[PDB]
Amino acid sequence: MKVLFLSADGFEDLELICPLHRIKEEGHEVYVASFERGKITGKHGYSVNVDLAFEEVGPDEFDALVLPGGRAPEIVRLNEKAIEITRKMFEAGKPVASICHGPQILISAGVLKGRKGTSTITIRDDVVNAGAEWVNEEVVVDGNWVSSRHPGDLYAWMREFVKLLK
Amino acid sequence: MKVLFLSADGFEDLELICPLHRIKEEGHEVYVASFERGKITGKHGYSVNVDLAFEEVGPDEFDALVLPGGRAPEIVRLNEKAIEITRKMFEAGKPVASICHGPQILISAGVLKGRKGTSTITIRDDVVNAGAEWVNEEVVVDGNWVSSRHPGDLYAWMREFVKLLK
Repeated sequence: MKVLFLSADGFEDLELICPLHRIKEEGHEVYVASFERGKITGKHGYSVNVDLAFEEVGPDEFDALVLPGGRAPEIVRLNEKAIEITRKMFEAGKPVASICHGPQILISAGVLKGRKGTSTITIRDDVVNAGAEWVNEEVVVDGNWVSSRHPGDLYAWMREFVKLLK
Repeated sequence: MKVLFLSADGFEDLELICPLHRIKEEGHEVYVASFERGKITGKHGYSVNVDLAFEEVGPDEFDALVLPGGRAPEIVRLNEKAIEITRKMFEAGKPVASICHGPQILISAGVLKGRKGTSTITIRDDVVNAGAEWVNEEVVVDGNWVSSRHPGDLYAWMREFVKLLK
């Protein structure tokens, strides 16, 4: 499968890099999109190459979407193209994984009404206001949406997400 | 299986943390041992709990061994108990995974004569002097010893290693 990550500077380093490797291990292709090509740098100083700018991405091209946390979602969520990619993939029933602040992008895409999931507890109220049910669990699987809270949950997040990939 | 990590302050964060989650994902128990119980902190500022002090560890109680890199192996290799644990597990043919500077622990255990593997290139000459054949590959499998070089190799390192925990 072709697996798309949306991110920017200030990502939570582990939430992007450990899944990047986990999904490569399976033999899938992984792409990182952001505002421009180049590299981006996490909260903790790791850097990651960016394959694509948002504007080059066609939603039909990719099979699955990963939304890592950190401070990156706060600025990604303002980008109209990033939102659209997310809306289109989410509503088409493609596997979407989120962790930590990642659901801020889902909130802005307007796709959470009637859905169930989790996030970092510091944005629980925002998730609920977007129309979702929020629960405090290490991983939640609501159809195509696999959600976790924080870096301690990584093993469970990836366990359930990798099942959806074919 | 019970899988044992030996580390200390100044570990390369990804090299300890991404495998810890990968291996939990599979349903194995994972234990981190260091000089004392508490927390250790990596080069990039992530913290991990230490479950056991070296002195609590019985070699025979664990099924497999992971040796992450960073600056931790330079101090771990001085601990007689860590070296004893390493030697016994490695000589019993239990799966041992090293990356980066990890093999400094193997050097000091005295187990590398006639073996074959890789490391960070900056300690190639020390691995060779310890009696091993050094090669430059993303992952090398020499019997029970699975070795890689740096964080770019992680996906390949874990792919081959998790095979041995079957």
